[PDB]
Amino acid sequence: XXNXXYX
Amino acid sequence: XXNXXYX
Ligand SMILES: *[C@@H]1O[C@H](CO)[C@@H](O)[C@H](O)[C@H]1O[C@@H]1O[C@@H](C)[C@H](O)[C@@H](O)[C@H]1O
Ligand SMILES: *[C@@H]1O[C@H](CO)[C@@H](O)[C@H](O)[C@H]1O[C@@H]1O[C@@H](C)[C@H](O)[C@@H](O)[C@H]1O
Ligand SMILES: *[C@H]1C[C@](C)(N)[C@@H](O)[C@H](C)O1
Ligand SMILES: *[C@H]1C[C@](C)(N)[C@@H](O)[C@H](C)O1
Repeated sequence: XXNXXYX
Repeated sequence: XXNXXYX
């Protein structure tokens, strides 16, 4: 909820 | 590249 990724 | 972030 306000960070990025991709997981 | 090919990863994401944000730093
Ligand atoms: C992710 O955030 C970046 C930087 O602000 C933005 O340029 C991208 O368009 C954004 O990606 C989209 O939204 C995310 C949630 C989806 O997983 C991705 O596939 C893309 O639609
Ligand atoms: C990824 O994030 C950068 C940096 O902020 C932004 O300038 C790019 O436009 C962003 O890439 C897009 O969104 C991702 C999720 C897609 O895989 C990529 O093809 C591109 O559309
Ligand atoms: C985001 C990019 C990635 C780490 N290369 C991919 O494996 C993941 C599913 O999406
Ligand atoms: C990506 C999002 C973030 C972690 N909130 C921000 O601090 C960074 C500069 O960009």
